Amino acid sequence: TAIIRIGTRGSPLALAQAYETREKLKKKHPELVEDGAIHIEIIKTTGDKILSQPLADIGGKGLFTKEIDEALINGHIDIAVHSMKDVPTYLPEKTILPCNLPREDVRDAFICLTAATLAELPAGSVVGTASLRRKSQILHKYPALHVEENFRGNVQTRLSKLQGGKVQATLLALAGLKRLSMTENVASILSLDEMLPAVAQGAIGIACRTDDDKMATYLASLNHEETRLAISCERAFLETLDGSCRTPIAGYASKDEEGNCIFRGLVASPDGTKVLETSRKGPYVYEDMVKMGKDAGQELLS
Ligand SMILES: *Cc1[nH]c(/C=C2\NC(=O)C(CCC(=O)O)=C2CC(=O)O)c(CCC(=O)O)c1CC(=O)O
Repeated sequence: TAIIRIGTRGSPLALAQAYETREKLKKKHPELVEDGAIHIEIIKTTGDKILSQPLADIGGKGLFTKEIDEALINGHIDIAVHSMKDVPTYLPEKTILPCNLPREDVRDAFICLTAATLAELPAGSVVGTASLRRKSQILHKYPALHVEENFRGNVQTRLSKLQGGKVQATLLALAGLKRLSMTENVASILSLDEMLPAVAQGAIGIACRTDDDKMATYLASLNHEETRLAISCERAFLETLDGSCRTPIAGYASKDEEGNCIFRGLVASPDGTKVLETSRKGPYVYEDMVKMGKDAGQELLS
């Protein structure tokens, strides 16, 4: 019998995230060091199945989370580890998400065998990405490139497609390559001025049941409030815009050297021809940050 059953997707990256969580828990609570104390429960989700078409062409909520949320709500697992960018803006009834691990680098990596940067790609070169956020920002700056949207799969599947010449280049979160120790695949890193990240990129979230005080106490030892606050700001922005992984929206909150919250958000047309950016600054305090993301979102709306 385990003290903690951790639910996760079964890709190498999702297991990397679950093992980071295990390592951090063991350091604060040494009873979890024993093999037996922690059980990792690999759960298949619908997003693991529907891989043959672009993400913006797949309906429904919670493609990468629903089966894990159901395992948590019903007591099959005790905590659930997610990539925060894949968590719906509405949390499942009966669960809370009180913990984010320290955020990784939020920037996108450019992955290419022949060119160092987007600008070095020949006209007509094909960039694979199923993200409208990434497609819109690429085509805004590089209208002569072609984006292949039917570009899907786990990190290593996308790297395999690139090696097999299915596209000329792709983009991946630098966070995931770091967590997989596969950063030698990076050709260059895109700056925040070239590519604003998906809401909550680089953050791992951990959920538990609302009524589970034991788990909430373990998670309180892992939570990094500076990260959780930034993600709550970006998610307020996303929620206002009714955004998801299928919408061309980006947003990034962080704490500056004076201790304020600096937020930058954008919405773009999928063809890249129009982009609206907003930026806000304010205290690094939950209610102010959530209101800031909401206000920013309302101003991208009106
Ligand atoms: C929010 C968002 N999510 C995706 C795609 C994925 N989410 C995942 O959990 C995974 C699996 C990663 C793994 O190795 O475990 C994927 C990849 C998949 O095709 O299923 C995306 C699209 C990213 C893209 O195609 O560039 C987004 C949108 C975004 O803007 O990040």
